[PDB]
This record gives sequence, structure tokens and C-alpha cells, in this order.
Amino acid sequence: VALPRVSGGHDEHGHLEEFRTDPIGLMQRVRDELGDVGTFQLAGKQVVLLSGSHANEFFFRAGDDDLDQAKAYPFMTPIFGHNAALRGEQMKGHAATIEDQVRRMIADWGEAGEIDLLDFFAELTIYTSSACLIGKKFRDQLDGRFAKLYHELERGTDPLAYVDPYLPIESFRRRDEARNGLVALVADIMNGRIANPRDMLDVLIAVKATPRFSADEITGMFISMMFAGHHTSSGTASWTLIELMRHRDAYAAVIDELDELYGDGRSVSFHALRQIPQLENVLKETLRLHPPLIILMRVAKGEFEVQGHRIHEGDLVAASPAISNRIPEDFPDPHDFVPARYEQPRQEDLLNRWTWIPFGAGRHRCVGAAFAIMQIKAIFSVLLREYEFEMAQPPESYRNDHSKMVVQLAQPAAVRYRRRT
Ligand code: HEM
Ligand SMILES: CSCC[C@H](NC(=O)[C@H]1CC[C@@H](C)CC1)C(=O)Nc1ccncc1
Repeated sequence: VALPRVSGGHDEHGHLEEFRTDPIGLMQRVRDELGDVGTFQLAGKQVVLLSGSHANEFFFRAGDDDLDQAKAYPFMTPIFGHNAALRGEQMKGHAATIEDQVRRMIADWGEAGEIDLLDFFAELTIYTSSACLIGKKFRDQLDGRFAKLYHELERGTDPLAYVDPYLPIESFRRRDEARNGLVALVADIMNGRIANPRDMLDVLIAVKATPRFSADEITGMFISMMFAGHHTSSGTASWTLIELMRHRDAYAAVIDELDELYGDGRSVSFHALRQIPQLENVLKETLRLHPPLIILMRVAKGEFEVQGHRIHEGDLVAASPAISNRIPEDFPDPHDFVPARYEQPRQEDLLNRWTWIPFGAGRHRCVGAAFAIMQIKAIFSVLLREYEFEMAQPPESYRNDHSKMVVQLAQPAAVRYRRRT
């Protein structure tokens, strides 16, 4: 018995080509035509796309014995080749680290100027991530080259990886070359440390077996440590700023709140760990509209039924924060930016436990969420108190690029700044 299948997908790799150009439109059509359980074809693989509270509950409550997350991502192998840092006791230090990295990034801004949001936030979040997760010593040996290479690595996630992660296409060539470039950067750092003498890199260097670990092995470890939090935090920062500029009433409310809160004289390392309500509600609404992970994958390990539909062993099964986060029965006026949705009387995030899912839900809910929310609070506590921001292009022209499985803000994303006075 065939599962319901969405229209189209008559191209050579079925729906893959559409998934490479407009994955959100594809997923919305699955739901529009078929409901809570529908399928599309990615080359040789059927994807069973689940949506709505009932089907999402099944998806998110499944453990790795039923729905296996790791086997759904074999294409990350050419890229790769956290808990320690996410302990609550370390958060205060991380907030201070992040404040420091932001001030470093804006140190040359002067009175006024123009930035590109992807270039700015992508680079900044390389610095916050490396400093927090590997160490300040290591971060201080990084520069813009590392960020440029890391970005090429992220761009190595074209959905054609579902055909074969090793095809001779330019983005895969560039992925492999970028990884090579990172190993070289890391090798040069290790070499410098020999000649001129602690962090995680020192622990690893000291291991023996003759050194146990090569630059390639170490680079892989560091790439994997930084990956989950990099493009997600970068994009979320960009979109938080874009939504504030698009909604000047929300922006004004956030500024008033930051000024009042910081009037107690306590640092960002204090406040970024505590309530900043208007900014937090803007962040929640930003995540609902612009979830950086638009689809979540699993491989079925068994036979299941969901609303009469049978999932078979080996099936790819997916959930979509992009689609679920806009279900109109759950989120009134789902295309509208309404941070009031999260205020205490409404609490639409908390009420919709299985469909407000920018950070997932149940068994695999984001363990980086507290860090990521603190990081946004720390970044904007600095930026919005020091500078005022305006769009340098039409407000509707800021958009994501969905050509790779790793979503990124499309360029250009030009923004003006001017010192607040
Ligand atoms: C705004 C930033 C972030 C967003 C939007 C986000 C999103 C998500 C989502 C949707 C899931 C569920 C995945 C699934 O069910 O397949 C998840 C899980 C997870 N995230 Fe994040 N993430 C963010 C930042 C981070 C950071 C900074 C880290 C690490 C420092 C991280 C590490 C993880 C890990 C390890 C899981 C798996 C949890 C488990 O399997 O128990 N994420 N995240
Ligand atoms: C489909 S493009 C790759 C997306 C990427 N996924 C990954 O890095 C992981 C690979 C295998 C793991 C078991 C789980 C997911 C990622 O950035 N995931 C992520 C980010 C933030 N939190 C959780 C997962």
C-alpha cells in the first residue's frame, strides 16, 4: 500500500530538484495536498513528512531505537571527516566572552557605516563559538580566513548528497578544499605552539600512542564541535536584527527595556542569563518565522502507524519546523510578526508543545538552546546599546538561500549603522 505522494517530482531525481530550489514550498504542498502524513521523493529515497501536533508528537517522542537520527545524516561525513561547555556554571563566563567578541568585531565601526549581515554575523559567530567551546587562546589565533573556509564547508551540503556525497560538482570540490584549508590552519597553529609556548588544543596535542592525534583528526573534532551552533546562531542573529528593523515599534520597546535593565549597573554576563522579556519575545517570534533548521530527518528502525499510515523499516521520516511553526490553527495569523504571542497571557510557544519547534521537542530537543538564547541576549545587549541600525535595501529583499541543506542568509543583506547618542 503506497503512502500519499505530493504532486510534481517528475524531474530526474523526483522531488530533489524542487527540494534544492524551494524546499519550504515543497513541504507546504505536501501538507496542503495530503495533510499530516505525506511523502516526497529524494532521488532513490522516499521521505515521509510528518506535520501537525499528533504526527509531530510521534516524531519527537521516538527514541533512537525507533527513529534513528544519526543514520539520517551520512552526508556529514565529508565535513566532519559539547556538554562540557554548555554547563550552566560556565554560562556566565561565556556571556562575558561573547560580549568581548562583539566589542572586538565593532571596534572599527566608528560613527557610521554599512555592513552585510551574513559577512558580519557569520564571522562573529565563528569567534564566539571557538572562544566559548575551544578556548580564548585558540580563538585568538584565528582570523577571517577561518570563517571564510568554515562557510565553504557549510556550503558543501547540496541535497545532491542524497544521491552521493562524493559527486564531481563544484560545491563538493570546494567543500573538500575548504576542509583541507582548515586542517592547514590548524597545523600552522600547532606548529606555532611548539616553537613558542592551556586549552583543549593543548590537551589533544599532549595525547600519545608519538603524538596520538594528527592535525586532520584535531580539525575534525573542532569542526564537529562548532557545527551545530554556528550557522544556526549566525542566521538567528541576522534575522533578529532584520525583524527589529522591520518592526520599529518592537525595536523601540527592546531599546527602552535594555536601557532600563542595564541601569542597575550589572554586566552583560549578569543580564544575558536573566529575563530580557521584549528581546526574548522578539527572538521567539524570529525563530518561529525563520527556523534555521527547516527539516529534521530520521531513519525508521521499525514498523509504525501514524493516522492509519504505515511507516516501514528504513523509511526516511521528517518533521518540519518551517511548516509546523506556521500552522494557522495553532498560531493565529501565522505569517505575521507578533512577539505578543509569547507574553504571559498567551504563551503560544508553551501551549503548542509539538508544533512550536524551532528547537525541536521531546527526546532530541536542542541542548544548545540555553546557550543560543544567552548568546543572542549578549550580542544585542551590546549592539543595540552602542549603535542604531537601518535597512539599506528594501525590507522584503532580505531572504534566505535554500540551495543547500544548511540554510544561510542570502546576500546582499546590507544594513546601515550609526552610533547612538
Ligand atoms: C538558534 C540556534 C539553534 C537552533 C535553532 C537549533 C535547533 C535545533 C533543533 C531543531 C534540534 C532538534 C533536532 C532533531 O530533532 O533532529 C536541535 C537539537 C540539538 N542541538 Fe540545536 N539548535 C541551535 C543551537 C545549538 C547549539 C549552539 C548547539 C551546541 C552548542 C546545539 C546542539 C544540539 C544538539 C547536540 C541537539 C541534539 C539533542 C539530542 O539529540 O538529545 N544546537 N537543535
Ligand atoms: C542537513 S544539513 C546539516 C545540518 C546539521 N546536522 C548535523 O550537524 C548533525 C549530523 C548528525 C547528528 C547525529 C545530528 C545532526 C546541523 O547543523 N544540525 C544541527 C544544528 C543545531 N542543532 C542541532 C542540529
